[PDB]
Amino acid sequence: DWRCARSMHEFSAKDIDGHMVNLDKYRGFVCIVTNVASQCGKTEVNYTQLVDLHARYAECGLRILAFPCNQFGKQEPGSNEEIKEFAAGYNVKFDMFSKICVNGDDAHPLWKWMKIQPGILGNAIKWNFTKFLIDKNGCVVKHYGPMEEPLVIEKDLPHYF
Ligand SMILES: *CC(=O)NCc1cccs1
Repeated sequence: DWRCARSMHEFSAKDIDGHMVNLDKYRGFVCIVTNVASQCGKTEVNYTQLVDLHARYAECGLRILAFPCNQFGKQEPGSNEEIKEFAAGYNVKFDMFSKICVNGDDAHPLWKWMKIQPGILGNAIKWNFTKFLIDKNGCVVKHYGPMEEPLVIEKDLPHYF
């Protein structure tokens, strides 16, 4: 199963409108995969800067996959519809997915896989707005914790475009 995967492209997820998406559609694209929340203290900085990154690098093949998750201080308590409306107010044009879990046996297998990409202890997602940078082949090449503002990622992007 997911432990054996070598690429994000092997997985699928429900977009925020409810339709299944084969993530192999991102082959050739450089992706930021992040878990988002609407009522976190860092909601405003992350949404705005992810929208800014997307506005400036999407034409180059930057893509952003945002997975809502209510596991961190219960700061994504709303429905998939309320979340999609919330993101529209920040002018989000990147890809929103249906709410998931990122930690636990019920976690989306994509997230189970990303968390073990190069010890067994301590890989749990720690708060809202963890960011994984995925290369064009679907490999995890960097992890930025919830303290890293998305614009920190900008200087690493050239190495993978
Ligand atoms: C936006 C864009 O595509 N710029 C040219 C590229 C340089 C490296 C990969 S794409």
